[PDB]
Amino acid sequence: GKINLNQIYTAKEMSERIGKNRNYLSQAYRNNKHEILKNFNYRKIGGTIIFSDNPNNDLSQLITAKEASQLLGKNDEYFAHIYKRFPHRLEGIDHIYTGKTLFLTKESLEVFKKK
DNA sequence: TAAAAGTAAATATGTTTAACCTGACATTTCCG
DNA sequence: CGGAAATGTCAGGTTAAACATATTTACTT
Repeated sequence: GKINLNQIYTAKEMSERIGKNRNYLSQAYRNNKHEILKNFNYRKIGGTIIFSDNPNNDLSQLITAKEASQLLGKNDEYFAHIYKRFPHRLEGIDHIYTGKTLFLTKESLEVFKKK
């Protein structure tokens, strides 16, 4: 449905946000630790596990920049290049850089197509 | 004048892996 | 045509996650 990019974190970020070690939620994810995981919305997208405290955030709306580039017929680094070199071209295009992975949303890819 | 020792699970640490962005540059497309 | 903007190549570097192993906690005997 909808997603608030101000409320999403990597596993490492959310781990330190809840006061645990950098690898806490990754270990919980890998070892199926439901007692920990059940408190969060999470989903591994590309090489990043996205976490949110807000259960109303539909993380399946996130698409990696490489996936978005391919959906437009472009080279794999298409959106990474716009983000890094021509960021005015992303104004009004929801996106979030999380460190290993740059993300757009399904909705903001549609807005970009129209542009 | 309880403590020590054992323990399995939880949590943390160090090291490596794979994602995929970065960065310099090349080439193609747009539009006067 | 011609310059500018858009989009492409690819090695390599930086990152979060994975992995392997150790330490700490919580608890019992």
